[PDB]
Amino acid sequence: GKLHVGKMGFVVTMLKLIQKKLLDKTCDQVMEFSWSALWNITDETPDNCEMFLNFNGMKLFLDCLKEFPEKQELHRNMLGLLGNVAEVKELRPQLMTSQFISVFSNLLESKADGIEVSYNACGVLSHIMFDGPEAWGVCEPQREEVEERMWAAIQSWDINSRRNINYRSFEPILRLLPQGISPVSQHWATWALYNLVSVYPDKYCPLLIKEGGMPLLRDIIKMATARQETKEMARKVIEHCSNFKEENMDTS
Amino acid sequence: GKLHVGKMGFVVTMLKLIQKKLLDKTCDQVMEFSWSALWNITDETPDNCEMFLNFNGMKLFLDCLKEFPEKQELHRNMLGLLGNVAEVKELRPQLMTSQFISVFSNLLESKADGIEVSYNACGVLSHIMFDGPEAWGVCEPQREEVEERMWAAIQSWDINSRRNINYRSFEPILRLLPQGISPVSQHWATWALYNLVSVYPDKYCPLLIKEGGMPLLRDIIKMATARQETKEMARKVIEHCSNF
Repeated sequence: GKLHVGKMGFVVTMLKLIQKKLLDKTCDQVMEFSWSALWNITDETPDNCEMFLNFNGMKLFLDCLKEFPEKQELHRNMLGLLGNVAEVKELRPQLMTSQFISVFSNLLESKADGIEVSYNACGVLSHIMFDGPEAWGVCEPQREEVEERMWAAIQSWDINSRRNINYRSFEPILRLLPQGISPVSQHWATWALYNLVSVYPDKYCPLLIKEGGMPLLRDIIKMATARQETKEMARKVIEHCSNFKEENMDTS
Repeated sequence: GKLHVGKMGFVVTMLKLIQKKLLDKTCDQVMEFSWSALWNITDETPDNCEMFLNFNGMKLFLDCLKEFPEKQELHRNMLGLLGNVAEVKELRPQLMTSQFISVFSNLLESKADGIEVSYNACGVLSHIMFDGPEAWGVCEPQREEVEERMWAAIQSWDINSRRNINYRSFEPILRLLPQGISPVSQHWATWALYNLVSVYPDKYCPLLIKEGGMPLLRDIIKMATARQETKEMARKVIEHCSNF
């Protein structure tokens, strides 16, 4: 038995809690916790991304962003959630509106939670840019303007930054490496790998190696469309992982 | 990507919210909604029932009961959740302690939310009684004393009570009909069906008919261990149904 008809779903339940805290104009631990739960259960889980978008999660995100402009952990959690949505190629058309693109581009300059909001926003836009110039449609602002802002953001992040993010797999990022359609997307992805193997080598060097990252990084150095700063980062990641493989190998 | 390494589950995330509200000493809309969510997602989902028990659900239940003695909707939601746990035979041993049995038995006299708390407690005990007397172990109160309070609670409910509960299927209640181990469990189940077809026939008459309840109620009319008032109610259920 239960109180009412129907079966409640995890995503929609968290969104109902969000709705209530927004009405109360209170971004407390319940608010931030619910968005973190959404971020967590959309990790590698496209069906939960659909449920978020289909129960009007985008309006809840925009309204929360407007009402709580200085709640830094909230912004991180929301943009991490949207990073998971943006990984799903068939859901990206719903992100291609002037309203949404303008917000993601603005957040590239955010200083909230260190670099996490600018990074997560830059990831959302990296998957979008991956789709190519003709995917922009009638979106404003100019694709070039957003692309220039993405470069600026990435180069501004301390490569040794401590992080509030976890990856179980690098495959969504690795898919951004073997292409010349969007070098800025390739650059964000290489930076993301370089930061994580630099600061957390024991956590992420094995992941990157196991998932085939080494030949993908070598292919970056070979392609004529990759920028020199990207090639240089790629060489450093390769160097770090090869040392790590030697240091961690059981040669007995 | 995500903040932490682990994977968050629905049941455990609701219990975390409940634990925070207990610390805050606040039983507000979110506290009650979280328990309603648990009640909802444990409906015929024994995996979610086990997850509730494995992550300290029974302690959080007791803590909430003691901290918020007049929150009637909270008590209803908590006991409905426990009613779903009690439907899972493998899990019922965890409810067989003097601490829990005494709570369920005391709650038979609760007047919280009309009859819902007393009804949900009686349902918990009905599935427990169904397992028979050797499953009681040596818990106190005595099995027979709890039985008498169950009979008295069912008798005290108005048959035309409007209800704050919903059933998608009657199968766990129907399983209490064809047995002689616990006539009081059979009596609770028949009352449950009688109230619902009396008050909400358009919803529950077709459900009861579809799931084969009519032969089961005819079986009760002719069953040697069924008490006389159980057979009477069964006849009336068949009446409301064959008229529908």
